[PDB]
Amino acid sequence: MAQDIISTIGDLVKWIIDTVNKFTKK
Repeated sequence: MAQDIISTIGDLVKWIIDTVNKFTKK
């Protein structure tokens, strides 16, 4: 799961931005 594990961390990095971006969606 080298790829997946490495993909998971970055996924979270992007997901974090997606969260902040959607945080001030209102």
